[PDB]
Amino acid sequence: PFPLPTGYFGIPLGLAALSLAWFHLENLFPAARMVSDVLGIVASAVWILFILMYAYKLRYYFEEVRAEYHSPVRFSFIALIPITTMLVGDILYRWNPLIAEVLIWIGTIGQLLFSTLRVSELWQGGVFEQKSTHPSFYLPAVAANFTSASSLALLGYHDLGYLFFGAGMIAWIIFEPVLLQHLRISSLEPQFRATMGIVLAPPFVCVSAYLSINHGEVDTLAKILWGYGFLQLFFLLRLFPWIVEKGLNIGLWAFSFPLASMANSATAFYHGNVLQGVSIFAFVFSNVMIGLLVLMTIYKLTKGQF
Amino acid sequence: PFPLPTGYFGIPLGLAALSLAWFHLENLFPAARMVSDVLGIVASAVWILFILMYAYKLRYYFEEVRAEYHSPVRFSFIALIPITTMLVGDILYRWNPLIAEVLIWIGTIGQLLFSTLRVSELWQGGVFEQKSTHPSFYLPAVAANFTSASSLALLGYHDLGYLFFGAGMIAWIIFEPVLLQHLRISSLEPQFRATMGIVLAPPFVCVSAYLSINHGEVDTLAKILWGYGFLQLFFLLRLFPWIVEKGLNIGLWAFSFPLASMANSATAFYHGNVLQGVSIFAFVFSNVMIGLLVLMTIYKLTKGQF
Amino acid sequence: PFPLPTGYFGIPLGLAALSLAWFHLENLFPAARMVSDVLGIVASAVWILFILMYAYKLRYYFEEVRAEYHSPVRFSFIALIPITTMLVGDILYRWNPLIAEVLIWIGTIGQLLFSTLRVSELWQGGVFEQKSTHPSFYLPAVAANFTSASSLALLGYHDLGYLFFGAGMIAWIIFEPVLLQHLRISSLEPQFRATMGIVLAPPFVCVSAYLSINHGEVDTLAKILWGYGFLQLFFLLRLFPWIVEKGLNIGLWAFSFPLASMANSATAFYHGNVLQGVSIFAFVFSNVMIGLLVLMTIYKLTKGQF
Ligand SMILES: CCCCCCCCO[C@@H]1O[C@H](CO)[C@@H](O)[C@H](O)[C@H]1O
Ligand SMILES: CCCCCCCCO[C@@H]1O[C@H](CO)[C@@H](O)[C@H](O)[C@H]1O
Ligand SMILES: CCCCCCCCO[C@@H]1O[C@H](CO)[C@@H](O)[C@H](O)[C@H]1O
Ligand SMILES: CCCCCCCCO[C@@H]1O[C@H](CO)[C@@H](O)[C@H](O)[C@H]1O
Ligand SMILES: CCCCCCCCO[C@@H]1O[C@H](CO)[C@@H](O)[C@H](O)[C@H]1O
Ligand SMILES: CCCCCCCCO[C@@H]1O[C@H](CO)[C@@H](O)[C@H](O)[C@H]1O
Ligand SMILES: CCCCCCCCO[C@@H]1O[C@H](CO)[C@@H](O)[C@H](O)[C@H]1O
Ligand SMILES: CCCCCCCCO[C@@H]1O[C@H](CO)[C@@H](O)[C@H](O)[C@H]1O
Ligand SMILES: CCCCCCCCO[C@@H]1O[C@H](CO)[C@@H](O)[C@H](O)[C@H]1O
Ligand SMILES: CCCCCCCCO[C@@H]1O[C@H](CO)[C@@H](O)[C@H](O)[C@H]1O
Ligand SMILES: CCCCCCCCO[C@@H]1O[C@H](CO)[C@@H](O)[C@H](O)[C@H]1O
Ligand SMILES: CCCCCCCCO[C@@H]1O[C@H](CO)[C@@H](O)[C@H](O)[C@H]1O
Ligand SMILES: CCCCCCCCO[C@@H]1O[C@H](CO)[C@@H](O)[C@H](O)[C@H]1O
Ligand SMILES: CCCCCCCCO[C@@H]1O[C@H](CO)[C@@H](O)[C@H](O)[C@H]1O
Ligand SMILES: CCCCCCCCO[C@@H]1O[C@H](CO)[C@@H](O)[C@H](O)[C@H]1O
Repeated sequence: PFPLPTGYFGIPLGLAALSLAWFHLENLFPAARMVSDVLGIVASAVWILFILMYAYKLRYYFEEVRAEYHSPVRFSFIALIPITTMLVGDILYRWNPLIAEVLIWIGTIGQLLFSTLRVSELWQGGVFEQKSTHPSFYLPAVAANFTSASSLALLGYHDLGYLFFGAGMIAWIIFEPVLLQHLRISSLEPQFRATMGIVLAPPFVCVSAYLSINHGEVDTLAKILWGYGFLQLFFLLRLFPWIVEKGLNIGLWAFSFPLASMANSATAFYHGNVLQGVSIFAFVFSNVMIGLLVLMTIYKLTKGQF
Repeated sequence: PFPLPTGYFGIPLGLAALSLAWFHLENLFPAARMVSDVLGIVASAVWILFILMYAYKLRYYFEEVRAEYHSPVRFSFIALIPITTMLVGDILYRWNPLIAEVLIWIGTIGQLLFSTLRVSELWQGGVFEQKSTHPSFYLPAVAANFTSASSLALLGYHDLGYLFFGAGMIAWIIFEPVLLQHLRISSLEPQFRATMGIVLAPPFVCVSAYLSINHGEVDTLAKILWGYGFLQLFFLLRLFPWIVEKGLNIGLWAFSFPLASMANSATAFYHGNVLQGVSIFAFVFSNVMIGLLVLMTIYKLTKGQF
Repeated sequence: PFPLPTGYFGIPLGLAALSLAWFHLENLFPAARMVSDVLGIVASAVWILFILMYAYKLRYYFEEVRAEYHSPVRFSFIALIPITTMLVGDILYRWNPLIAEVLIWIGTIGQLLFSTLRVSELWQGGVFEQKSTHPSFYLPAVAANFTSASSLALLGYHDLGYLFFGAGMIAWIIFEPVLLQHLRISSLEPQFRATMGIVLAPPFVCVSAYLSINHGEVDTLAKILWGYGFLQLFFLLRLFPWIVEKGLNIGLWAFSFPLASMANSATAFYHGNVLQGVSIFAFVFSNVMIGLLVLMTIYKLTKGQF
């Protein structure tokens, strides 16, 4: 027996997001559907396993869950559970819209209840500290709302989706200023640096969700978001040797969700005949990086360190 | 004799905003006009009284006014005076556009002069402290600009209104990051917690002003603003027992202005056939809460504690 | 021999921006073209000189360049070099599009490489301090991106321009919150106060770049930006006696770039028949202020203090 570290949900999250990116190429490149289906089935399978393992954690290691929940830093990773649940729902929609819709509502109600209970509680003061100002806060505050937005749009609830989209977008712009100031002043310790990948998530998950809700119209907002997204990509690329100062490790899966979301947005830019060359590069880049994550991960489930 | 506490202007402010919300239902529900007129007359009457009392304060308790003005925290409540003056102008416009226009210009010039003199002065440093980072700052910095925007639009000056709208919207997004970080780190003392209601003001006053300037077109921006607004509403609802830890008190009128503004925006969403169910719920919720404020207040003007 | 202080590039920057503002009036007021050409030639000439002087600095005072580069505050002024280079390119486009395009690409690649190397490096922590939070950070982070956006648009690359525009706009909104909080708490020392002029740059350079990329369409975003821009103008006007507490000095050229950008945006508002009266006032105001800078500067190159 062992208690599953909640951050592991980042793995099926990244693979699910990548399935959806490929799904959106099927009409341009039919073989894309098989690639999407394979990734989607693997993501769903891993999600099922991790859900069962987390159920075990709740039953037999509840005090560990309680402690992560009340931590002003570690609580954020719990949002990965409803986020991944929604993305699995989006995947499954291609086969069974009824089950997909159940998962989407469970994830949406769950994430909203989670943030209403815990994110607001921080405003009581005295628990969260300056050192609690971590990229992971984006998970409950931003990513979860964007995921609800795009999943609700998939179900045909575009205007409700806009509400969640707005919550996520404004929450992002309201937190990032203090996060980047904190990173400038305080050197984030090596053990947390892989979570710098989450800094890439807001702009690309934002544009991906936006394009899902607005019928794929590549407009001025979408281009603005891509621009800041690439800026952050370049910054993180420059920072990569510092990020992995103490070695390559499994936390690097933090980059899969934002990169897959970048790839997803690239399919819409391509369909809209906007920056097609950039779109191709972005889509290929994301896939290569996530492929490397998969390979490094196999070259290790092997050694039994996963 | 006594010096009127400047925050009391929040009362006619909330009632005035609520009059305007009902005014905007008259063509859907004719009886709404009588409700609007009654609220508008009560708001105007209370405003007249409070203005006369504040004139008395300026003449006979000037050092108290001077001290509040120079305080890096308490100065903000003075903005309630021109804000309420503008809203009374919007109300009176239905009966006498000439007087309404005088009040709107007096409030607009007044708030702009006030913020130009005092908000900028803070940037000289050394007076404002980290502990000065309070929700009340939204009054001169954000709410006053949105109110000018919507009042100018009422008078037919839409493009000038957009200038004030932009000032308020960007000022909001520029202050909120540091406010929420401060609330996370430092527990706001009980005596100030009722002013957490002002945190609800920016998104709903923003969307209300926006819809006033853009002819009621419920577009993507409006939906985005509503979404963040509801997020903040849910957060504040969860936080309510903490907000009133030391008891229910008259400061809770801080919630009336934002809730009335939410109600106003809901009339436009309803007219635009966007999220009609949400609109109805929001409009009813605001009215019930403000009704409770009125009742608690009567159950007390009685006991002589007002 | 002497090492040129990098901030001096603000002079040709301001004059170049002003040339472009006048250029945009030529079809309304033909004599505007001669005024534009004169300013453009002077700006270009000064830029050539300063470039040659900075080449000398790199060859013979390299350790001074190294120290400014690694400083978490002084590095920002180096961005003036590619920024001015792009604006000279925009000027020269009227005479030789081939040379103009070379300068625009050199400035764009240069600024992007500069920010990718240095702005991201700050996120490693421990070098940048709270006291490093200065208006000058806007140069590499915001102004350089907007300048690329507008210069790329000039060359016909509107969608690539939108990427740079988005990078600059979001970078602005993400830094300003912490800058204004820092100015409120810590009094900026007199020797740095002239750089308060850079606080005026983001909103006006943003709207100028925006109108360059969107074919001059004066829309809701443009009006919103102008509104916040004027708010900041009024604030800085009120603050001016404090800014020059220790005397008038050459650092006041920090105001030329934002004021010239305001003037440029005013030509587009005027062409669009939006707020024509405001546009005229803004254009005249900027020119008078920059004229005063020129006069104060002559009344001094004289005394040999430049
Ligand atoms: C993902 C789920 C983790 C949920 C753990 C939540 C713990 C809820 O919080 C619990 O609330 C109680 C008040 O009812 C207290 O008595 C407990 O001390 C407290 O830990
Ligand atoms: C993603 C799924 C969300 C699960 C969140 C469960 C949060 C439990 O929340 C708790 O519940 C108590 C009531 O017992 C609260 O009053 C406390 O604030 C809290 O500790
Ligand atoms: C913090 C991020 C800033 C968001 C910038 C929003 C820019 C919205 O841009 C708008 O988009 C429309 C669609 O192409 C345009 O037609 C409008 O002309 C323009 O005002
Ligand atoms: C992120 C979006 C990725 C889209 C992948 C498209 C790859 C196809 O690539 C392209 O195909 C075109 C016609 O199909 C060709 O004419 C182009 O030359 C070629 O670049
Ligand atoms: C801060 C935002 C930076 C975004 C930079 C995008 C870089 C350009 O991207 C590239 O652009 C070329 C245009 O010169 C294309 O020909 C290529 O096909 C494309 O790969
Ligand atoms: C709502 C109105 C309150 C206005 C009080 C403003 C006080 C103005 O400030 C006053 O300015 C003077 C400089 O002229 C000083 O001599 C006084 O010390 C100072 O208090
Ligand atoms: C809402 C109405 C606005 C009233 C604001 C009055 C502000 C008075 O402002 C004062 O005036 C002095 C001149 O005597 C200033 O120079 C000072 O900065 C200030 O203390
Ligand atoms: C900080 C808040 C962010 C503001 C987000 C602005 C989104 C503007 O959104 C825009 O709105 C228009 C009207 O429906 C659209 O048609 C455009 O297609 C889109 O770019
Ligand atoms: C905030 C906006 C509040 C608007 C209140 C509308 C209340 C009317 O309620 C409605 O009236 C319709 C026709 O009038 C009915 O057909 C609907 O069933 C009913 O829900
Ligand atoms: C973070 C933003 C959260 C906004 C959540 C809005 C909740 C839904 O709002 C409700 O939506 C239902 C749709 O299922 C409707 O049928 C109801 O009529 C409406 O009351
Ligand atoms: C505008 C140009 C200024 C460039 C100065 C950049 C200095 C680059 O940084 C240098 O990098 C080296 C690592 O290669 C180190 O050995 C030096 O110590 C370091 O100063
Ligand atoms: C505007 C023109 C940009 C010039 C920026 C040059 C930055 C040099 O950058 C340096 O280069 C090293 C490699 O030697 C880096 O690895 C270091 O991070 C850095 O010190
Ligand atoms: C941080 C700055 C906030 C940006 C606000 C963006 C407002 C975009 O505003 C939009 O602009 C379009 C063009 O006029 C409109 O038609 C749309 O109706 C509206 O949603
Ligand atoms: C920033 C934009 C400045 C534009 C300068 C325009 C100055 C012209 O000024 C104007 O010219 C019009 C016709 O040309 C006249 O009819 C107007 O009365 C007059 O105000
Ligand atoms: C916070 C944003 C403040 C912007 C205020 C702009 C002030 C008005 O600007 C002026 O507006 C008049 C309208 O009364 C015009 O008649 C004038 O021609 C114009 O100069």
